[PDB]
Amino acid sequence: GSHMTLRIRTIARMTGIREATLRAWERRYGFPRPLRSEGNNYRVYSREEVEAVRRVARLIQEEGLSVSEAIAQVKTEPPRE
Repeated sequence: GSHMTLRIRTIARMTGIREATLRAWERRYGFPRPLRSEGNNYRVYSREEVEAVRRVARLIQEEGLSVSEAIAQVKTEPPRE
């Protein structure tokens, strides 16, 4: 009982071009935050990270500042279903 967790490989798959930004963020801020599980070369992630990330990534196609902006935004405005 709980949602399917996937890897940055899946999050990147959305357009590929994000992977340069996803791997950057790993050292640039830590978003999406790797869930505390198995995987060394690969990290695990939920749909709640993907929701924000998939937004941030498309937001980056509008200006790119959304790297720091939409991260700092989702840090101050966390998700709630």
